[PDB]
Amino acid sequence: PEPGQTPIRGIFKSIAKNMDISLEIPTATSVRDMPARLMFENRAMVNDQLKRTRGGKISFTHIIGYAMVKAVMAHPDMNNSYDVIDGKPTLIVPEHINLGLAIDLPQKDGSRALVVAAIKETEKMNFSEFLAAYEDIVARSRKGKLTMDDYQGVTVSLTNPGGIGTRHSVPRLTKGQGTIIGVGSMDYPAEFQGASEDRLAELGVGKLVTITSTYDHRVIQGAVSGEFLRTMSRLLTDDSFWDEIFDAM
Amino acid sequence: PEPGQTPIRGIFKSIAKNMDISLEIPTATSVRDMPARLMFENRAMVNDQLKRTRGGKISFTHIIGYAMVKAVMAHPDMNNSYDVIDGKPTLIVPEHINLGLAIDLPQKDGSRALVVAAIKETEKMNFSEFLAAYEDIVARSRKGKLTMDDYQGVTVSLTNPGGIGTRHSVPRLTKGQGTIIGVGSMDYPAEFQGASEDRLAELGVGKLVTITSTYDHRVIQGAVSGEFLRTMSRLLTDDSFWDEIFDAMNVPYTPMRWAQDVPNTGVDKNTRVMQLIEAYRSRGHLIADTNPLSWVQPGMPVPDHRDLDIETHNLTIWDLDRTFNVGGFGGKETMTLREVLSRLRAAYTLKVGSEYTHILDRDERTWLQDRLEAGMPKPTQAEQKYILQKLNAAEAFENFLQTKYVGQKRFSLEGAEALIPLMD
Ligand SMILES: CC(C)(COP(=O)(O)OP(=O)(O)OC[C@H]1O[C@@H](n2cnc3c(N)ncnc32)[C@H](O)[C@@H]1OP(=O)(O)O)[C@@H](O)C(=O)NCCC(=O)NCCSC(=O)CCC(=O)O
Ligand SMILES: CC(C)(COP(=O)(O)OP(=O)(O)OC[C@H]1O[C@@H](n2cnc3c(N)ncnc32)[C@H](O)[C@@H]1OP(=O)(O)O)[C@@H](O)C(=O)NCCC(=O)NCCSC(=O)CCC(=O)O
Repeated sequence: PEPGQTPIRGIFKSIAKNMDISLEIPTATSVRDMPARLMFENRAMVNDQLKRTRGGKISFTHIIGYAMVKAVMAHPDMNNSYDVIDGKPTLIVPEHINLGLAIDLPQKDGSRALVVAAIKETEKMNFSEFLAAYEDIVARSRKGKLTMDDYQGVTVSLTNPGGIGTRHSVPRLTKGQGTIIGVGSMDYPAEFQGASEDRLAELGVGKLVTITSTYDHRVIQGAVSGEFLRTMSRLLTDDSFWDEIFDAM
Repeated sequence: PEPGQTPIRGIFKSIAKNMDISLEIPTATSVRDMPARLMFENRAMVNDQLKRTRGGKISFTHIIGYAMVKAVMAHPDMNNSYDVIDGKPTLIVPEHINLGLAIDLPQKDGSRALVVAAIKETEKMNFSEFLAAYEDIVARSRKGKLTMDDYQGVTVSLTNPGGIGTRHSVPRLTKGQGTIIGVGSMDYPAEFQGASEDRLAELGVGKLVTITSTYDHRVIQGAVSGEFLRTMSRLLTDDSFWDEIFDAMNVPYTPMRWAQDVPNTGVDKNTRVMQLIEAYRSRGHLIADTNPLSWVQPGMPVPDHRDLDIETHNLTIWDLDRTFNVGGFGGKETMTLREVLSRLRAAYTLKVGSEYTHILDRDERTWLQDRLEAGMPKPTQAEQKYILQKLNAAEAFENFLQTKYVGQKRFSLEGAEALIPLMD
């Protein structure tokens, strides 16, 4: 690359500014690893049904995203944020659960940028509605028909560095939000990446997913964040949770 | 310890100040666990070559350090830093990749301090150059002859808390840098630390290393950091990466190849092992270190010697520690594949290459086989000195004629002086 000093401008300047503002948020992180076997099996069944129907195709982020929404409803404290109004610390309780998706956008110029588009009012959706709303945001982001309203009102964020193969991450929390959830790689642990399928199948080793919760510690306690991740882990292996998805699809 | 309040001064004061400055950097961390089996195997081979050469000894930090440099070249964004020039946010793109090593220095006073010494211009080095530059910095740091220039110009840092046994860490990023890479413990997971080697070998559990990337989020995106770690993971198990290192360190054997364990189905592995033994006894000479020159004649057809690779016999690295019946090979009924390979290589691929399996008489073949596999007996010092005298006489005679009769044909033996001790 060509050395030298180039001023930061455009979307990148706004990103840099927001990261500087985020320094004023005291954050803590909870990390939990969850079995992913049942997620692999049941997603395959759903995709098989969609194939015969000639519909679409769900991803792991759809399932985890929906499970996350359910877990926030079970633990509403995770949706709260902090602010200083009139010079007093205030606990903001949002009216809806607006799920922010971290969407990586490799631009045609060459550089890549990350944006957080909101899926609004997720607390009043089923899986079918959630999937439609999810795909709408993603579809528009690629073609680049996102309005300013799409970027506003985010109450909780979801990021998926696990696609690249990152085991887990400790992301930054943006101002005006309570927590951000990171989804790690859904793969065998590194110590099993050389083992044969026969030996793994014999022993009964399953794939895992690591989920992180980075939250504002001024308004969210560590126990609440822990219980939130526990709920998510339970949902992903719950009969009722998967029955709901199967009925919807 | 003695209670009280003591002002911080010296190097410790500068460290404390720098850590306070680092609070203004919004950092995020990516964590990735990588298989370390191939790193253990191939490092052993390199160190074995250095032992015979009587050279040095490479470490895991050398390999990971070099792989990290390669990964930064593949992802240059990781080398960029942030600064405010004239009151405007600026993206600084450095001209070189200066790798900072976190060196722990237990001082003679009693206290220990950490310093970050720079290896400069790593983007224009091979492994040999990198290793030399690495060792130079480390050597000088211990004796304490580091100049001020060594501490300046760091663009990216590498820290290794894994030596102590820390699984992974979330370190702090210093101002003027884009990212810092942390290397965790290269060991079995805690859940396997009580398991027997037999059960681990049977299942095919490998050691892992956890690498972290802590980066300035203002200039480096999470996707870039993720892809950086992915590249590092690929390099550490890449054939090309290890071929480059082997060539630099002059290792004659083919590196062990990353491959999945194979089931003991069809042809038994005991069969395969004894086929490997016959392969080496028959064709081991094809890869023997018999040529004094590193020379291959262009236009001479290179024979195929795939029969000497364990892959050809449907064996893998995961079979190395498994025991097989070798039917009296090496005067033992049972042996590990590792030991079988060691004995075969020692007998057939070192300085003596033998062709005897073509001999039809079994007593002849056995006589030769027993002596070749027993190996050369260690000569006495008197015998060694006698060999030197003969070598000296051979060379000195040739050199004397060259001096006294420069323009006279003699057909010198120079380059083949070992003929004289051979005939003797
Ligand atoms: C909009 C989304 C979220 C949509 O993604 P989706 O998962 O729905 O689809 P996709 O990525 O196209 O999926 C492609 C394939 O990857 C698989 N896949 C997806 N997530 C996975 C995971 N965690 N583990 C394993 N496999 C995964 C899918 O099943 C699919 O497999 P099949 O082909 O079999 O279907 C996309 O843009 C995305 O993935 N963005 C990544 C977010 C990102 O870049 N974040 C920056 C990190 S910022 C951060 O965390 C800071 C800290 C740090 O990490 O450093
Ligand atoms: C200059 C270096 C880096 C050179 O180290 P090298 O690895 O080249 O050699 P060495 O340490 O002498 O190696 C001794 C033995 O340990 C092994 N070894 C080295 N690193 C290893 C690892 N990650 N896992 C397992 N084994 C390891 C070597 O193979 C070798 O085994 P053999 O004998 O079989 O060859 C040295 O000073 C060092 O190791 N420093 C430690 C770095 C440090 O203190 N960082 C501060 C953490 S600050 C930080 O991270 C903040 C966050 C936090 O951790 O809390």
